Amino acid sequence: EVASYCDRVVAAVEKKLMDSFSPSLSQDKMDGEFAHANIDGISIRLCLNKGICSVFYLDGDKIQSTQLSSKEYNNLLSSLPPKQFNLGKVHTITAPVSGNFKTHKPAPEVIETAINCCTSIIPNDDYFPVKDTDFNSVWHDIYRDIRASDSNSTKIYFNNIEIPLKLIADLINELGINEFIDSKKELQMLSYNQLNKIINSNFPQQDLCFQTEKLLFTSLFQDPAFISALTSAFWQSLHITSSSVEHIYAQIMSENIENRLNFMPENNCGHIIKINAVVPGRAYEVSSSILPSHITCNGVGINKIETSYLVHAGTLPSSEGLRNAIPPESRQVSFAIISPD
Repeated sequence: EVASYCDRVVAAVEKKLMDSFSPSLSQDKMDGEFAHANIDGISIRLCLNKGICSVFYLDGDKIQSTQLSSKEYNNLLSSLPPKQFNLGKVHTITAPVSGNFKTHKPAPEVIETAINCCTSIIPNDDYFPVKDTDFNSVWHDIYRDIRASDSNSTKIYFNNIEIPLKLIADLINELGINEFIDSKKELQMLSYNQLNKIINSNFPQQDLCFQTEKLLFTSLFQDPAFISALTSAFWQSLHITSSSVEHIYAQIMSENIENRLNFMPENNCGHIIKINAVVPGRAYEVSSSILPSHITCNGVGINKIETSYLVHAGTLPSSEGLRNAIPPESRQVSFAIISPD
């Protein structure tokens, strides 16, 4: 009753509805189930079976419906939430805008659909052991990325609260990450004094809402686990975790070259990091989507590569603690292509 075909809305084009949809994990799943949504006794299952996508309304509660979709399935994929699903191939999502082989950069409605679209998981199997070199670049990586940050190409969230860019810049400075810093060094933490001072100059205001945000941030920025989680999302090769992935990545980088060459002969694009605390001090689930520029054939699009992991409660901020706490074996990687029109 609640959403009888209110989903048939989505499958043929306010969407707070979509985020009920989660990656269907458990073994109670249906066959080919890749997502599910629990809503008003209703439970919607999304299935895939050899390239074809079934929906299971299947629930007034003893009631079951089911259709099969064609390129209404393409519509479905775009209305999906920014989560890592078990689709088959790496999928391609078209932003609303005709392509342009002139422009230096990605259409901003391409940048938008890249941020808000879902990614398909790339099943690792051949997990890489941990090299002694893992995460060495990390400090430097954050330093560079943040300095060239664009407040709308790169955004950082904690439990869905947006931490201001220019506040995390002030953070890393106070922690010691400059050009002059040793890739190896474990990071001295900060004092209540030290960081209380920076959350105040980045919320110069004294609104009542900020006042609570500031309590969290004040006490988050003192957790080692947390600055570990935060800095790691920036390591340049975070997503290179298996041959299976390396295969997809390479296929893509190549397809990017061959396109730039057949369409526009003669970059940077940043990070969307989402960090949530969770039940093991306290442990953090992190997600670091990166948005490299990727030439599609309708013009200049982007390749979203999202990689997520668990920074466990202990974890201390060094290239050492990081590479051990976040072994390749434990990162999960998914791709999307976002192309203009």
